[PDB]
Amino acid sequence: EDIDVILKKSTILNLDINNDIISDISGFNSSVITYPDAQLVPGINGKAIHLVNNEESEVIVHKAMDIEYNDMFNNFTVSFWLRVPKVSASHLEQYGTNEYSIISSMKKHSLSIGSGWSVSLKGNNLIWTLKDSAGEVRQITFRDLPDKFNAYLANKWVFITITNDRLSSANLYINGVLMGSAEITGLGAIREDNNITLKLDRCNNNNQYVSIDKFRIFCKALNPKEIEKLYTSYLSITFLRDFWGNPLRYDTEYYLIPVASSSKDVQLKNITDYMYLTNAPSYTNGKLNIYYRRLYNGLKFIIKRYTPNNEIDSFVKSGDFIKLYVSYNNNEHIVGYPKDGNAFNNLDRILRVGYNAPGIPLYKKMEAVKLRDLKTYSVQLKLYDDKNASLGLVGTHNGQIGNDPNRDILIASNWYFNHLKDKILGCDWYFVPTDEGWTND
Ligand SMILES: OC[C@H]1O[C@@H](O)[C@H](O)[C@@H](O)[C@H]1O
Repeated sequence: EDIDVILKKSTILNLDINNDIISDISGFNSSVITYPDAQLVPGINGKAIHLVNNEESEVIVHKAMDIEYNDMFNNFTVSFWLRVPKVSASHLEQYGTNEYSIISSMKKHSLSIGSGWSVSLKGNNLIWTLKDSAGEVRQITFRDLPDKFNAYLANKWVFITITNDRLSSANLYINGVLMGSAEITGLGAIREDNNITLKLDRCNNNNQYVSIDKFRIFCKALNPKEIEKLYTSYLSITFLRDFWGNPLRYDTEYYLIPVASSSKDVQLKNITDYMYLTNAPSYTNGKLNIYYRRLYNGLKFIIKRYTPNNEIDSFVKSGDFIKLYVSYNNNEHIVGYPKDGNAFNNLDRILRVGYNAPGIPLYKKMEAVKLRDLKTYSVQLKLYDDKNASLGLVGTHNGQIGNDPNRDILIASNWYFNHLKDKILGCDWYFVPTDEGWTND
């Protein structure tokens, strides 16, 4: 069959946000109740749900009769995009042994004691737990990667999927890749609450928050192929993304980091001069087992709309023509390539910032595109001259200018169009904005 048909046909619950309202679009009409303090924020493909730590911040799903008892004995899969802020080193020391649910089908203020399932967080652990009638429990404890730049519970949108085969195991997938599992034989009936609660439950950190989107339940244990297509079905390729996975926007500051050399920052030699790579400083914590390259150092860039022509959108679409500026000291300096400007061997054109030589054409029309690496939150940039001929993709070239030190210098080159299939490529960029979910320790 199709992966599309069985994904759709096994869907039993599907939360979608339309017209700023949250409802189940599965076909089963489970009623959804949004409390006053459940917030809506930018998501993966539309808006997403945002929960803070108070009793008014919650979204409840009252299961339709027809799907009431679907996970009592049968196989099921839960899927959703998740965004959790990077945990501070102090919060790992304070609340690191504090386990709190964020999504659950279990009861608590009656006397039941939670037969059912739950998605919970505990420091830098993602935990799936299933509990049956007898109080027997099975758990998957996923321990996140220690390098926070590449971790899954460190402020980027990530796609979670947990399948449960009652005859074998429960499997936890992150961005389509199997990352944890537990044998679930020995469990009896799951006799859970009639409501599925999205809420922070028993979290001691008053400032904790999480974002969730596309919460979906399937009536089967999905296989790896189905999971992969499902994951990729949300990655709409028209709207560019920032480093966190949210929509890239015009008129906002972004730090640039080259995807192929993620430990480097971008730096300016000078006004009217060139840009080059530098090593980012990093944070390490042996005791808590966490480390990362620090963010927010090095140049800030702004993307401006190159023309209006009708509808003005605040999001940048692939193919949009733009003007790129370096945002320095409250001033903004255009990035471009002067007519016969310095280049490496008549072909890697050296980019210049705020160049203004009298009488010399300065080419600065760029096109923001998504030409490769779909799952990665990165962007490519193409420069044009005034005959609308391609001057190349923005990348870096190793070399020296005058008597300066050898450096990886920012350039525009048509040479990258011959290598778009490579696994790793020098013309891919991450656009990083400052965010409350990531503060350096
Ligand atoms: O804002 C909407 C966008 O429309 C595109 O046509 C244009 O190339 C962009 O620069 C921007 O204006």
